[PDB]
Amino acid sequence: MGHHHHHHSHMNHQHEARKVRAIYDFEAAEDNELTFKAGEIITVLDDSDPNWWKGETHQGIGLFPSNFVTAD
Repeated sequence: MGHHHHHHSHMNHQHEARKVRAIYDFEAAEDNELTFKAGEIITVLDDSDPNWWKGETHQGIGLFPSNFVTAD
């Protein structure tokens, strides 16, 4: 037995999507990476670790581990 399972428990918390502003520019090198320039407002939907953040831009949705950004 054993194939694939993905089931989250009902984690009733204040799931707040937070925003971060870019100070430096970088286009997505990988498909998992995020494409955006300097000054942009990236909505980070899930930051589990300060090493890998998942955010949203109108250029694409992905990760920006370089952390060349600020929080506002």
